[PDB]
Amino acid sequence: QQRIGVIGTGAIGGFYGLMLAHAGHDVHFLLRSEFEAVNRAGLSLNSAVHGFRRLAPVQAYHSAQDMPPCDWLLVGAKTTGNHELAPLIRAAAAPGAKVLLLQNGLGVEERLRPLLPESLHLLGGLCFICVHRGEPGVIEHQAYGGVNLGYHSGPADERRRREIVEEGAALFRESGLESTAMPDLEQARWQKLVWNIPYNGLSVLLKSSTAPLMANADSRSLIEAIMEEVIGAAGACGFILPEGYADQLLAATERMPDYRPSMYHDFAHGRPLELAAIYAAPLARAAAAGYRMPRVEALHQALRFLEAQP
Amino acid sequence: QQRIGVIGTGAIGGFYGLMLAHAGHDVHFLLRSEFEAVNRAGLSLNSAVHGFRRLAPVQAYHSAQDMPPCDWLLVGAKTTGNHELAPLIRAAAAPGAKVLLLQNGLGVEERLRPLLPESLHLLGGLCFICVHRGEPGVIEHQAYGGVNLGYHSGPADERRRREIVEEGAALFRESGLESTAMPDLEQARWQKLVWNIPYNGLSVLLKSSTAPLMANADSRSLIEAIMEEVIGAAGACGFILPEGYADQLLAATERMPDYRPSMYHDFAHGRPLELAAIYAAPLARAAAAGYRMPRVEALHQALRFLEAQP
Ligand SMILES: NC(=O)C1=CN([C@@H]2O[C@H](COP(=O)(O)OP(=O)(O)OC[C@H]3O[C@@H](n4cnc5c(N)ncnc54)[C@H](OP(=O)(O)O)[C@@H]3O)[C@@H](O)[C@H]2O)C=CC1
Ligand SMILES: NC(=O)C1=CN([C@@H]2O[C@H](COP(=O)(O)OP(=O)(O)OC[C@H]3O[C@@H](n4cnc5c(N)ncnc54)[C@H](OP(=O)(O)O)[C@@H]3O)[C@@H](O)[C@H]2O)C=CC1
Repeated sequence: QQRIGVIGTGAIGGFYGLMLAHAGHDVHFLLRSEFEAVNRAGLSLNSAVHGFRRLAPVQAYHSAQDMPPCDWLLVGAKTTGNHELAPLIRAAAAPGAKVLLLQNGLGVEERLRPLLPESLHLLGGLCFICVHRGEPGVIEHQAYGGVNLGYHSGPADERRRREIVEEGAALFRESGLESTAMPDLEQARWQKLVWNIPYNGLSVLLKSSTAPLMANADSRSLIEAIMEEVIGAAGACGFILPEGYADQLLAATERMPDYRPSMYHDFAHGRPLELAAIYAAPLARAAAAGYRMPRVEALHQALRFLEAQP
Repeated sequence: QQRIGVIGTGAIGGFYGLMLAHAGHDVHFLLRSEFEAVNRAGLSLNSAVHGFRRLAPVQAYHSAQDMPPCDWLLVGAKTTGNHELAPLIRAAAAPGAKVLLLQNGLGVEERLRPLLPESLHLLGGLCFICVHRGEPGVIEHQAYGGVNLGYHSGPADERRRREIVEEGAALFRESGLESTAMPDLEQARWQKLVWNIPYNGLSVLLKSSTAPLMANADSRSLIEAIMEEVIGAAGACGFILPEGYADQLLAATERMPDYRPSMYHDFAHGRPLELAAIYAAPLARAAAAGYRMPRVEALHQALRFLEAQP
């Protein structure tokens, strides 16, 4: 039994902490705005995959300093707050703890590493899941749920790194989730950008969920074009992605239920968009490699304009 | 004294017909939805350039067949209706009349020519003007007003074509407007696309007038990038545009008052956008020349998506 801490208990943190808790793990949740309702009424899950689940009472905390030392810390905050998140991770971390970022974007682990003791293992958890927060304390899970883990940095040698990635994957596997050990976390993060770059921004820019974006031929063509820019940028930075990856990803999105990306909810609620990790970072990597992404560049500009307007 | 007919009496047709009428010309206005208010109360102009002007009574018509034969026909409809407009132009045209399209876009004259008798002179009038309709019968003119004329097709040889272009320019010059005879109408239309392609679409896509688009650094950079695509496409199709044209156009737009492009009003009022002439036509010309315009292509796709959404 690992002791798990969830740092940022939103849609992602709530889902994975609840799943792990349901599987017999000792899970401790750090909450912010919704601490009162969850501490009181608990956490509940509507899921088309796993059915209804409820955790009550919850081991809930409003301050990381109150949390006991945890062996695995699942970071479910958005990447926008990661700098301010580091002191909270450090406080809840047992010695040699594993820090696992359940976060989208590129360069996420690298930008956090200077704020974590080198004695902590820092891993990335790429989650392929359609989930959002409903009413407070209620998690709305529409599809998928798998987590692909990769190792960024920490005191482990290569052999130990693979063992630790497998330990994390086993945690999620024991809970009834799909989990995969990745050999190359950066490659995996580039792969995931092919979906998140078009769908997250375009859902805000065109105020639309996934199904209308796929059903209209102009947005569908635009999504495919953006995917090829991300695929081309990844290759230019030394990360070749599979043949016909765009067609595959587009097909999976057709099969997907009508879904509002996380960025859609952020703009709806006036929360800052994860532009830095999802757009700014791969655009910077692309320019360093001499590869231009005109549609992605323009999307990022449009989203920045939208965030500045009254 | 030329007899002038205005076919489509909106912001552009109202302005130029009124200006010409104020200068002593015999002007006859074809109106549609606003015929009742203008036939009754007349046409009035608030202008920061020319001050207030009013034409009352107006020679107003709801049917082109009622109009007398006109020597010059000023077409102020949007380009979306040009196919349906041709029988109206033919009816109001005196023998050998001059048809002058006060319309944005590319290939406008070419697409109309098959529907006009070869005995009519078909010219393009590129209007550089900030104008929109206010209340019915009221024209809101914020800045500029100049018209650059070019000859597309008709029974005139080169010498005669230049003479006729100069005759048109003189009409507007006599009315107190800036007017220029252009040697190459297609070149002039490509030039004008450099402004209309970014500003018309982006004002709809980002729901913004010109001043916020210029004041935000991300949209300003995006506008400049789009301009270079249009400039590059024009060159690829054999129409070299001047050095530093983008910087000049951007500077003029800074000097410009806060302006909502015509396309902004169209989307606000549920009217179809002039996508075919402003985006589809130059994109097709570019692809024929082997030159891709990724930002313009994506903007057109986004605007088409927006027009299809409920
Ligand atoms: N298929 C995919 O690609 C998916 C990936 N994601 C990604 O996962 C990450 C999180 O997404 P998501 O769960 O949907 O976002 P949410 O807003 O739903 O949850 C984020 C949680 O982190 C909390 N948080 C931030 N800072 C703190 C802090 N100091 N202390 C306590 N709590 C904090 C927030 O609290 P508070 O509510 O008070 O603000 C919030 O509850 C993102 O990077 C997202 O892109 C998300 C969904 C699907
Ligand atoms: N600086 C620039 O680039 C500028 C250029 N333009 C361009 O000029 C052209 C017209 O623009 P604008 O005046 O602003 O648009 P408006 O909508 O204001 O006016 C168009 C007029 O044409 C009328 N119309 C269309 N079909 C008919 C018909 N069968 N019979 C009678 N009337 C008809 C419309 O009548 P109804 O009202 O009933 O629909 C309308 O009054 C466009 O191509 C536009 O892009 C416009 C402004 C600035």
